[PDB]
Amino acid sequence: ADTTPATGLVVQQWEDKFFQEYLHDGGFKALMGTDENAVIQVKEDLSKKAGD
Amino acid sequence: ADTTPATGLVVQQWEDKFFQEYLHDGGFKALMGTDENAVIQVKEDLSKKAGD
Repeated sequence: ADTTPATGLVVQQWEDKFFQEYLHDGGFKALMGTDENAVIQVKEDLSKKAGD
Repeated sequence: ADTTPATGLVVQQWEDKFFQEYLHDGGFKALMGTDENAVIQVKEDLSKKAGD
């Protein structure tokens, strides 16, 4: 006859890498700016001063 | 009154070249890759480890 490995001795391998879901970022980052006519206004004044 | 070669003395020639049947591969080889954005993902971990 022919020698075969036991059913419980069949090795399964696992990968250390993983996939990530695809997420749409909206594209708003292109509209952010500190200029007066920016579609989205960025006010970073509270990063140096105090207040909520 | 006309000289003709014998029936067994008529030479036939053979060619060592042969035609090959045309087959369409489907273009799947170009889409194969190992990067994240590859349409077909190639895994080669089992080539070095043990497992089915």
